[PDB]
Amino acid sequence: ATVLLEVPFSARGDRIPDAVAELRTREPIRKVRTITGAEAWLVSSYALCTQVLEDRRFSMKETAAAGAPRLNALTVPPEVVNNMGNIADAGLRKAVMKAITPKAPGLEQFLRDTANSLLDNLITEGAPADLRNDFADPLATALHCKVLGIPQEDGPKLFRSLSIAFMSSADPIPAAKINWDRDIEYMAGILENPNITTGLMGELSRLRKDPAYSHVSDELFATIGVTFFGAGVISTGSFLTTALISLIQRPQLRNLLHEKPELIPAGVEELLRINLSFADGLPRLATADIQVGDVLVRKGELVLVLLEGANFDPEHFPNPGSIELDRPNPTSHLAFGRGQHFCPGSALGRRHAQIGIEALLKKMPGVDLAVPIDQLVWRTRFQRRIPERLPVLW
Ligand code: HEM
Ligand SMILES: O=C1N[C@@H](Cc2ccc(O)c(I)c2)C(=O)N[C@H]1Cc1ccc(O)cc1
Repeated sequence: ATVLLEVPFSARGDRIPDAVAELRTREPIRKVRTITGAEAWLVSSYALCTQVLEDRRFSMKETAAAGAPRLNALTVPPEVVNNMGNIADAGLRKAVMKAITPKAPGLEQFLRDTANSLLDNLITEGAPADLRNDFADPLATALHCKVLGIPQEDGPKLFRSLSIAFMSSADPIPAAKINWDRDIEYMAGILENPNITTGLMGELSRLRKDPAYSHVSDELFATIGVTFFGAGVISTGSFLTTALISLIQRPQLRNLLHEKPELIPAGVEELLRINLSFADGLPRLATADIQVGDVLVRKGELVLVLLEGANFDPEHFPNPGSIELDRPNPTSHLAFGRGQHFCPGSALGRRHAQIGIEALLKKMPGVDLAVPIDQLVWRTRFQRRIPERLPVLW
């Protein structure tokens, strides 16, 4: 006798399990068991993943309802699952989105300068270097302090909340609440700090004192800072880290992008397509009975949208495991989601990776892993797939 198929399948972020392709072919929507013991529908084809993400009756907000089948325990207050809705309802969506584009004057130069400084320090210290803890994550942290308008020196403490905040746990996590409450208090103080006049927090601080926002809660303003720092830093740092592995594993591509840096945007788009950074399918709760392929999903059931199911689907991306810079549908992947909850930071995430890769290839054109790839330690029970250390030489 066999147990119901368990998710997630593998915490390894350097390769897709052969099992995903078999599953997509045989059962592109299939029942699975999550780490909480809940049942869920796992969707793994491009067509069905898109259908779910574009139908708001598959609700993000409702996943936080008491008594719902859960993918994992909440690590934030339940109302924060509706963060973007709360921002929109407060009239802040346009301002928040404008503050997190890569377009502010000086931002791209700051990114380049930071990347080059991190890499110079690694070169001075000598190989081996850890490209996650000493390059990709500090680059993400520094970027997000700049985008938020907060002091660079405050970045590391906020960053250290994230190894817990983005856990994928069967049970509530006491440390997540301690760190959340502290980080909210920090952002509330930022909003009261007259020196904070730039970036997202500088803009929110002004809007907070504008009559058109006088009934928006101080809690929401602080929440925007905590959430955009956390989501952005974990997502950009984790994506860049695993993208560097995929690049290092492809010397011909590394060399092509080093020789022709104008191809880096196309390369990053393919690295996004093949990225395994999200450790679990994206969760949604059905708010009606909805046909998805051969399954009638019932109201109240949990649906998990497997991004790599869509992104490696050969019916949409032929030769899906290959990085090809000339595809006709290159941004049509689901790395940033799709529909109501499409990533509001997509342009910034692209530029973070493009600048980080450009700087790395210029400074370390001979970059290579310093350990066999199987020696990387993949973090478990986390909402991203990342190697604990990424040891390289050059
Ligand atoms: C390459 C880096 C990134 C990747 C791969 C990525 C991926 C994603 C994905 C897949 C979603 C959709 C989640 C869902 O539908 O359930 C999402 C949402 C989100 N992302 Fe990004 N993201 C990245 C960068 C960023 C950055 C730089 C920020 C902010 C500075 C950010 C903030 C958010 C927020 C706040 C949401 C939630 C939107 C919502 O609930 O409606 N992300 N991201
Ligand atoms: O904006 C938010 N929208 C939703 C949806 C969401 C869930 C998980 C993700 O990875 C992403 I991207 C988005 C949420 O539930 N929360 C935030 C992100 C956040 C920020 C700080 C935290 O500590 C935890 C989660």
